Amino acid sequence: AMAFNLRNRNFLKLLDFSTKEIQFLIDLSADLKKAKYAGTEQKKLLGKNIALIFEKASTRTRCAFEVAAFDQGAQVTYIGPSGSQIGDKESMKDTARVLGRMYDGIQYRGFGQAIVEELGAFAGVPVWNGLTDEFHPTQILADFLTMLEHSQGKALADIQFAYLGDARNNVGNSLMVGAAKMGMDIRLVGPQAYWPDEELVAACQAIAKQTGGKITLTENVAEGVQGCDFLYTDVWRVALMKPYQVNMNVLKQTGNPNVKFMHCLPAFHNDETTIGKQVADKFGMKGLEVTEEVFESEHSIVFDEAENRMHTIKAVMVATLGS
Amino acid sequence: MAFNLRNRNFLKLLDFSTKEIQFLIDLSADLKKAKYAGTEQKKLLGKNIALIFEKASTRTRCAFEVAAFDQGAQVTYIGPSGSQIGDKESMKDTARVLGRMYDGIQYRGFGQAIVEELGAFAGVPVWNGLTDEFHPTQILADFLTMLEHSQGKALADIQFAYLGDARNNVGNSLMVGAAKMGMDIRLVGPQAYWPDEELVAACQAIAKQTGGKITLTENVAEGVQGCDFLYTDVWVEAWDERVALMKPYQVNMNVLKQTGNPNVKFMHCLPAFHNDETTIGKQVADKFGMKGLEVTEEVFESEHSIVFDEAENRMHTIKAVMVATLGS
Amino acid sequence: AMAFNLRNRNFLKLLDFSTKEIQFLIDLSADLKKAKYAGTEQKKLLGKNIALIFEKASTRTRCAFEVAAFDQGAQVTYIGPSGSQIGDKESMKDTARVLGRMYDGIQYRGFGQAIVEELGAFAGVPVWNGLTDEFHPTQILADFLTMLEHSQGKALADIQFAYLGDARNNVGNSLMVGAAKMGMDIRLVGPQAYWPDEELVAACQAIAKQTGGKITLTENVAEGVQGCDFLYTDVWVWDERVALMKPYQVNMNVLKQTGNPNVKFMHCLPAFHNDETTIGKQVADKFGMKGLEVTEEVFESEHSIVFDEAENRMHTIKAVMVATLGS
Ligand SMILES: [Cl-]
Ligand SMILES: [Cl-]
Ligand SMILES: [Cl-]
Ligand SMILES: [Cl-]
Ligand SMILES: [Cl-]
Repeated sequence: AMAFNLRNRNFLKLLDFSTKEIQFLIDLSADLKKAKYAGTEQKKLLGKNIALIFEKASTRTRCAFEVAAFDQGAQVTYIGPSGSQIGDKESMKDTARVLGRMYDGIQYRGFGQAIVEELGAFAGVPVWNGLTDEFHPTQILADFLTMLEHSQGKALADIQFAYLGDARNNVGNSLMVGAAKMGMDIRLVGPQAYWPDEELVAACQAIAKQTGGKITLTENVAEGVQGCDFLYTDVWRVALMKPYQVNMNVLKQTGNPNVKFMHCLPAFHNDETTIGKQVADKFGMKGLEVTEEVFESEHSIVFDEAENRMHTIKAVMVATLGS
Repeated sequence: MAFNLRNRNFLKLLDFSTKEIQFLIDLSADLKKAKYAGTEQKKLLGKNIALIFEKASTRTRCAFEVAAFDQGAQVTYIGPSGSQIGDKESMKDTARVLGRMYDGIQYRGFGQAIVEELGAFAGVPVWNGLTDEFHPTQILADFLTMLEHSQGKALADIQFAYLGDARNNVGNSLMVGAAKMGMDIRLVGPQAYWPDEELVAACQAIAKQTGGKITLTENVAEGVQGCDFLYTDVWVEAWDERVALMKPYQVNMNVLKQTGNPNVKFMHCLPAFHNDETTIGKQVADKFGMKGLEVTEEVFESEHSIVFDEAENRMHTIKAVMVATLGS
Repeated sequence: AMAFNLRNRNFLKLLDFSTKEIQFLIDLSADLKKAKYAGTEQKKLLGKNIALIFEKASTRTRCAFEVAAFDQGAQVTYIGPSGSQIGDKESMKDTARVLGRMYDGIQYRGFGQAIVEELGAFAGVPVWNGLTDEFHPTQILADFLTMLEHSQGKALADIQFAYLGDARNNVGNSLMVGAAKMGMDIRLVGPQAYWPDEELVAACQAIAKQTGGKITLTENVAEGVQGCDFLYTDVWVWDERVALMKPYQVNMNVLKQTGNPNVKFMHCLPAFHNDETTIGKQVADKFGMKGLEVTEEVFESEHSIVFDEAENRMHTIKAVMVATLGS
């Protein structure tokens, strides 16, 4: 069973999982989502206590862990940012061992991947990465569940998508790893200086060879987006990035009437954010990486994607800790 | 009535009919009794609630948490963050995301327009734990408290005075509530600190229909004469002018005597500056030779004071809001 | 199997309890630990709501309270450090009376013992001290359970232990009070300026005289540790303090000076035992040392019981809550 192989695993990065393991998590996320909506959800974390360590705040990721935990019968302790990071006055080795004695599972959101890998080695319970500098694996699981729901029977391995703008960061990295694992066709469309780290690219190309996937890095929007089922962006220099804004024209360049728009959030798409009025003045634009028109269109699936953060985090905890 | 309230927001008392408000108060009394008898039935089992506090209030937060726990719900407390909603992300976007994950949302914060936006976009019940303009949960607690302490009198038969600075959420809400419930309210304070003139006019129109009365006066003796309840709240180097302006409106034993009512009771939303057991309270009182500000220790700790029953009733009335709107 | 109970009592400091009452909290902690591990735990705080007030942050104490409560069926509101300290905008008497109307029990961690005593006088519900300037009673219950688990049939009154370094603080104070109450032999081993408050020492000597306990204060390590079942230390911090405290480092040589093959090492945590912390490494490096109050070799040895001791924070807080609020 992929189920037996996932028990007691940490969830630190998608590089640590096989194609089939990732597909299992996504399929479990879909089952849990269906069960919650039907009122038939079976609690598999009943009596479990979970610690949520946020060295950097993220309300979106925190809420997704909390609600998943509550729904599954667990209780949570939220430990927010504090000015004294782990490793300042107490080693991560020591912190991990103490937390592991008290809690049944631990989430960690913070800085370097090295820190969460250390937590994962010493806690003695499942550790789950809610974001590090290098990777954002729970986001990409949500993104993949969302693509499946909006791609009308197409499997991941059949899907083409482009990520626009600054790809040299956790969400870029993870999207590229995920695409390679699952056999997808991913284009990273942005200035060459902001493509992902070349060593990660090479590792992903090798994975993609095994899966039938494709990774294209390009400065050319028209060629990057052509034929895409999804277009994805994130916040991101302005003069440099402006050509990569997702507007209706980019949508039209895909040549695909069913193209959908994704964004991990939060997004600068208008004047209503405080930055929005500033920059609509400061560079004469209404919205940055995406326009209000695209964000609020029927092409936009950003809020289904946000909701799926909870279902996919729930699957991670249920697969690894669930009883 | 119960069916009318299902899935509604609780944003301000202006959004509710007389009978709905009476229903929420009666429910609060039932839930209080059930809790004390150990017969409380959980109606929020399995529900998840988000508590957004853009400005911290431990009192309101604890009332919401305890009410939720007692009813079988779970809570996520999201406290002040240095970035107010609308900085990195619009309230429209924040609402739509929270609304996908939670079953109910409390908001405590700044302008009424913000909570109204949250209430428009969330798609689940949104409850106002305080905004600049209104504090509706406090006033439900207050009205329950009055009914418990008025010996069979109905709200429509009650007379009360609010002393001091009325130009704020609690004053606004007390005036709306009184009008909706047909009560006789006196706002007693400097004219500059009466409630907004447009709201007053709106409340006069409501009061005309309900049999209520709204009197605004600078005259303490005339304002408090015949009252069943006297209500105040805090007024405040920067505060000297406000203390001198408000000092005539201090609730002391003499004001109680001016009611002519042996049974008069004293209410305060808290926290209160009634002695020198706070840093700010002692400082400012000392600066004027006072002991206690808006109310005296003698009144606050007397048998006439019901402030702690009133504070407790915060929880029972928040519980009723959540049960009526989200309960099943 | 007791004649008394602690129902509706506060837990403010060990001085407030008799020898038998302390023993009962320790025995209950053990039973609760056993039940959790066996999956037979019965929830005695079902339906109870607890407020956790931290004026000063302690993730370790907070997590212990939260897990204990969850395991027992209770729910919790964590009120962290916030810029409004109690007594700023509102008196403690007023805060206490409001919290006591809403919650079934209240933990307080903060500043002076006087504050928590006032809370405990006015709340009308049980109040538990998670740490004040003067006392750390929950830590010492965990320490005593840990000692009993690792001492091979010996009762507290038969145990001898030494606390090394800076004893003039809550943990030193509580260890001394507890040792006195339970009839133990405690040695406080450190520079004389950092022995516990002289009035408390006198009070503890009077208690010890009634229980068969012994309290020894000494600057001499070899004499202080000789025969000890346990060696305990805590962080002592900085140049003047380090030179002063350095002779009291727990290293393998101090373990050897006990003459006891079964000696165990305890530390309330966190500990500066190596260079895997920013603060620990900077300070140790400027002074040429790998670890401060204890060495890596001791801390990671089979003599070290610090992670059992950390786990036992939870079991013992659970006992305090069950005993005083449990239904
Ligand atoms: Cl995120
Ligand atoms: Cl990843
Ligand atoms: Cl209102
Ligand atoms: Cl309030
Ligand atoms: Cl103590």
